[PDB]
Amino acid sequence: SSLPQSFLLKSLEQVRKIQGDGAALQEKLCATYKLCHPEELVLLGHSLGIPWAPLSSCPSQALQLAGCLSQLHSGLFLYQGLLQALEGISPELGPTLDTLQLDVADFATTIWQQMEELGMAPALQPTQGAMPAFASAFQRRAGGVLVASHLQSFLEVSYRVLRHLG
Repeated sequence: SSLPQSFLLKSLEQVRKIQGDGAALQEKLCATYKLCHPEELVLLGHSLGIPWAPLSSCPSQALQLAGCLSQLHSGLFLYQGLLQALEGISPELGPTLDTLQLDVADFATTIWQQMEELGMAPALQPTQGAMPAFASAFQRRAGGVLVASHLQSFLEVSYRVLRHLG
């Protein structure tokens, strides 16, 4: 209710596309490798050490709409980095990961353009970051399960946030 329809309608459709891409990934990981349960990969997740992206309530404000979207953008950035570090997982899964990355990037672009319009502090000079390490094919594959399930949760919440700011 606070953002232009061009942004609202596009941004929701972009989320749904990424959710569908992500579901495809999840389904292929389960069917190919029998990795079907993120909750069975707790000890692996502990070893990987990944800081999953937070979201948190924001008012439909003049002076913090941009800050609400900035959290979404910062989470998308974290997820894009995780998707990148997977390096396609396997030749079977590569094209599905490529599609998911492209769709994530398209969404992030839309978010960033809206943050500019709303009035955001400029980004600081960038720096290289660190990545998760997958010590094996199995860790890449199980890491893919974890990344995807947390990305799904971040998307479900993002969709709600966008409807709430709409």
